[PDB]
Amino acid sequence: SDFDLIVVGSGLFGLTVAERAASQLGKKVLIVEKRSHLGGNAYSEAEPETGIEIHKYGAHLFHTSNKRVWDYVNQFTAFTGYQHRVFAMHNGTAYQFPMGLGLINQFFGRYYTPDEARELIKEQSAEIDSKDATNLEEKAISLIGRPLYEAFIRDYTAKQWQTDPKELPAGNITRLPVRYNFDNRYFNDTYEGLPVDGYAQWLSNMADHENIEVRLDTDWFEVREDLRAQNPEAPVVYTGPLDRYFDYSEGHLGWRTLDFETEVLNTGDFQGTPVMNYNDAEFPYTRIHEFRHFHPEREDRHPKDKTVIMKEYSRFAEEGDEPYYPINTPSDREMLFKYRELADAETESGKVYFGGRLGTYQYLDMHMAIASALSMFDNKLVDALK
Amino acid sequence: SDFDLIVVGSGLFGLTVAERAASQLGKKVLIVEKRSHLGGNAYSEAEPETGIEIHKYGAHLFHTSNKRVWDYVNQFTAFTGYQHRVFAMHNGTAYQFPMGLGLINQFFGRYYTPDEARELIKEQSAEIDSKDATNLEEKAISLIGRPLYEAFIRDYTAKQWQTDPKELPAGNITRLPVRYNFDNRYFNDTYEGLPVDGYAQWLSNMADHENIEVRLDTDWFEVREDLRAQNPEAPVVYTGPLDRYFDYSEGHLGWRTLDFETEVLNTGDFQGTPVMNYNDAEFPYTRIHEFRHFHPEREDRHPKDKTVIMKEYSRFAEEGDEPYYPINTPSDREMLFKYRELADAETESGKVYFGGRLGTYQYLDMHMAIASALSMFDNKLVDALK
Ligand SMILES: Cc1cc2c(cc1C)N(C[C@H](O)[C@H](O)[C@H](O)COP(=O)(O)OP(=O)(O)OC[C@H]1O[C@@H](n3cnc4c(N)ncnc43)[C@H](O)[C@@H]1O)c1[nH]c(=O)[nH]c(=O)c1N2
Ligand SMILES: Cc1cc2c(cc1C)N(C[C@H](O)[C@H](O)[C@H](O)COP(=O)(O)OP(=O)(O)OC[C@H]1O[C@@H](n3cnc4c(N)ncnc43)[C@H](O)[C@@H]1O)c1[nH]c(=O)[nH]c(=O)c1N2
Ligand SMILES: O=C(O)C[C@@H]1Sc2nnc(-c3cccs3)n2N=C1c1ccc(Cl)cc1
Ligand SMILES: O=C(O)C[C@@H]1Sc2nnc(-c3cccs3)n2N=C1c1ccc(Cl)cc1
Repeated sequence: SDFDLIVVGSGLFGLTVAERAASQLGKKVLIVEKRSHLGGNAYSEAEPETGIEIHKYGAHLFHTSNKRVWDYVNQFTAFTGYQHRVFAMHNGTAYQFPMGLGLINQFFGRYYTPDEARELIKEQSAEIDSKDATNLEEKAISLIGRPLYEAFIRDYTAKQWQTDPKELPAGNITRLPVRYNFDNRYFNDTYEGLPVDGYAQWLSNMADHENIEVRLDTDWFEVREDLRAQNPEAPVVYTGPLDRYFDYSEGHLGWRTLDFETEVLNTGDFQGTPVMNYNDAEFPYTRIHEFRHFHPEREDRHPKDKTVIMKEYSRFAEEGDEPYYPINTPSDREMLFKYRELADAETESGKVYFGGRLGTYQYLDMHMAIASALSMFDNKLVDALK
Repeated sequence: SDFDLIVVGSGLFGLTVAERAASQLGKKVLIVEKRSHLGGNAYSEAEPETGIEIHKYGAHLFHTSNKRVWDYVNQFTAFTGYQHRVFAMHNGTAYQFPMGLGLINQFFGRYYTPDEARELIKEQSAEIDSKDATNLEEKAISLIGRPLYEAFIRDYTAKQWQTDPKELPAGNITRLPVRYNFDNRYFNDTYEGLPVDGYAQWLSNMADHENIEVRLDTDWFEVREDLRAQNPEAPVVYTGPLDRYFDYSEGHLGWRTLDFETEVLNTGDFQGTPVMNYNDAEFPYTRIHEFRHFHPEREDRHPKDKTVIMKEYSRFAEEGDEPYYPINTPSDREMLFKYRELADAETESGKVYFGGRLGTYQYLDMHMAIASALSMFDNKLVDALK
C-alpha cells in the first residue's frame, strides 16, 4: 500500500491538510490535482512580456487576524508589508473607498466631522425603516440612504450578481457599515501582506515535503477506483465540486464565474493603484487590476514603460467555466442541504472528508481555508490516521 | 576624575552620544538637562483626563532608511506598524495629501490617469519657466501651477514662516513633487512606526545604564565651572544653543517655535485622522493633532466619548522659547559662520563638541540626529577620548 492519505485538490485547503499529515504525523500523502499547477486559484505566474506577476484566477490578497495561521503560513513564505487599498470609480471620479469620511466629503461636496457624518447617514437612511424593507434595495437604502445606495451599491450589485437588487431579498444585507473616520485600509486584520517571492513559490513550498507526492493534471474521478483499491485503508480529503462528487443527483449548484481580459499596455502606469472598482453600469467590467502595483518593492525589476492590466467580468458559470462564487438561490440552498446530508453519510461510511471552497459550496478566503483545514486536521484527521 | 565625558542635553543626539559611550566603550558619563525630563521635544506623557499619549512639544513620527539606526533604535524600544498619513483642509474639504491623483481628482473635479495628470500639471506650470522666477512663489508656480500653489502652498507657507513667499528667494525650492499615482503614504522611508509603550519609556531605556548618571533640572552654565574643575580632561558634548554658548556675542540666531493649545473634548473622534493641516489663511493654526489616532491599537484603553487635540501655531522664537526650526536669513547665516569658528576654536582648546539641532543651528529628524550623533561618536569622540 502506497499512501496513508489521499488529498483531492491542490488549493490552500488541500495543501494545508496534506502538509500537516506529512510533517506532523509522518504519514504519506498523495495530492491529486486536476490542473497543470498547484495552489488552485491562488496560483500566480509571470506575464511573459513584462515579467510582472499576475493572477489568471483572480487577484489574491493575504490577510488574517489569526496568529496560528499567520505563523503557520510564514513557515513557507515571507510577506511584504503591502497594505491593500481600493478606490471606487463613479461618474468619472475615483472615490476613496470603503465608505468613510473621505468618500463622504468627495460625494456630498464638503467635509463632515465623524459626528456630523453619523448624523448625515442617519438623516439619509431614515427614508426607510429596516423593519419595513421588503427587498435588498430597500434594506440597503434603509441603512445608508438612497444617494449612496444609488451611487455605489445598486449598479455594482447588478453587475456582480446579474440581478436587480429590487428583486433580491432584504435579508441578504444585515449591515452596510460606514467608517466614521478617514481609515481606508481595506482589511482590518492584524497581519497582511503579499508573498515576497510570489504565490506559486509559496504554494510549491507547502507541497515540497518528502512524504508528499503531487500528481498534477489528474482528475480524481478518472483514477479513484484504482487508488481506492490500492490504498483501501487511506482516508480521502476531497476539495472538489460537491455536487459533481455525487454525480449531480440533486441537481447543479449555481456559481458565478469571472472573465479576465488581460492587456499589456505601453505605459508604465495605467491607474496608479492596484485595484480600481467600477461602480457604474456604463462600464461592463467590475474592476481593473494593475499588477505591478501589488509589488511596489519590485519597481527596479519592472518595465519602465509597460504595465499589465486585467479587466474583470462577472457571469453565471456555465458548462466549462471555472466556478468561483456560490450564488445561493433558495434552490441552491435546498440543494446544498441534500448534498450536505449525502456528504455526512459518505464521511462516516467511507472516510471521505469534504473541505475547501468547492467541497462545501462556500467562498473561503485563503486564511479561512487554511484555518478550516487546520481544524479538520485536528478534530478528524489525527484520529482517522492514527 | 569621576566622569570621562559630560553630555549637555537629554534629547536624542545626547542620549545617543552618552549611551554609545557607556555601553560600548565603558566610560562613565554625566548628562545635564535644563528640563525636568529626558528626550527634549520627543518626550511624551499621558493626558490626565483621558490618559491618551500626547507630545506636549509637537507630534513625533519615527521613520528612517538607515538600518543601523533602525537596529540601534530597536535596542531600546519596539514600534507599531503605524504609517503616517496627512489630510489637507482647504475651503472646507479635506484633501488627500501629498499632491497626487487623489488631490488632483478632488481639486480639478474628475479623475485623471497618471499620464493625464502629468499633462495637466505640465500645462498649468507652463505659465512660468523654472530659471525665470524671481522668488519662491514664482518657483513654486513654475513647478505645479498657480491654482495648486495658491490653494495648498501659499498661505500655509506664509503661516509657518511669517513671510511673503514672493519675497523668499527662488533658490529655496528646487523640487516640488507631485505623485502621479494614489500612494498617500506620507513618508517613503523603509522603516516606520511609533514606540509601542510611548516615547517617554523609550527615552528612559536609552539613558538607563550603569555608566550613565543624569541630572535633570540642571543648567550647564550654572554648574559647568565646578564640573569642569573636578572632571577636567573629560570632553563635553554640547547640544544646547550654539549662540547662547558664546553669550549671543555675534547676535541671536533666528528660530521658529510652535505653540500648542490643548483641548480635551466630549467626543470620541474629533476629525477621524491623526493630523489635519489647515492650508487656508482664516485659520491661525497650521495643523490639528488628534492623538488617539497615533495609537489605534489602544482604542480599548482609550475613552470612547473623550479625545484630546492640539492646535499648532507658528511664531518667532524668543529667548526661552523652545527653538524648533532654523530660519536661515542672510543675517542668520553670517552670524552662523562666526559662531562656527568660535565653536571650532572652543572644541580644539576646551574639548567641547558642538552637536544636535541647537548646537549646529540645523533641523534634525529624530533619525538624522541619531545618525549624526553616531558619526560624531565614531569620527570625533572614541578617537579622542581613548
Ligand atoms: C477569483 C478569486 C479571487 C480570490 C479568491 C478566490 C477566487 C476564486 N480567494 C480564495 C482563495 O482562492 C482560496 O485559496 C480558496 O478559496 C481556498 O479554498 P480551496 O483550498 O478549496 O481552493 P481551491 O478552490 O483553489 O482548490 C480547488 C482545487 O481542487 C482542484 N480540483 C477540483 N476538482 C478536482 C478533481 N476532480 N480532481 C483533482 N483536482 C480537482 C481544483 O483544480 C483546484 O485546484 C481569495 N482568498 C483571499 O484570502 N484573498 C483574496 O484576495 C482572494 N481572492
Ligand atoms: C516641535 C518639534 C517637532 C518635531 C521635532 C522637533 C520639534 C522641536 N523633531 C526633532 C526631534 O525632536 C529632535 O531632533 C530630537 O529629539 C533630537 O534632536 P536634538 O537632541 O539634537 O535636539 P534636542 O532639543 O532634542 O536636544 C537638546 C536638549 O537639551 C536641552 N538643553 C538645552 N539647553 C540646555 C542647557 N543649557 N543645559 C542643559 N540642557 C539643555 C534641551 O531641553 C534640549 O531639548 C522630529 N523628529 C522626527 O523624526 N519626527 C517628527 O515628527 C519631529 N517632530
Ligand atoms: O472580492 C472578492 O474576492 C470577493 C467579493 S467580497 C465577498 N465576501 N463574501 C463574499 C461572498 C459570500 C458568498 C458568496 S460570495 N464575497 N463576494 C465577492 C464577490 C462576489 C461575487 C462576485 Cl461576482 C464577485 C465578487
Ligand atoms: O514636520 C516637521 O517636523 C517639520 C516640517 S517639514 C521639514 N523638513 N525639513 C524642514 C526644515 C529645514 C530647515 C528648516 S525647517 N522642515 N520644516 C518643517 C516646518 C518648518 C517650519 C514650521 Cl513653523 C513648521 C514645520
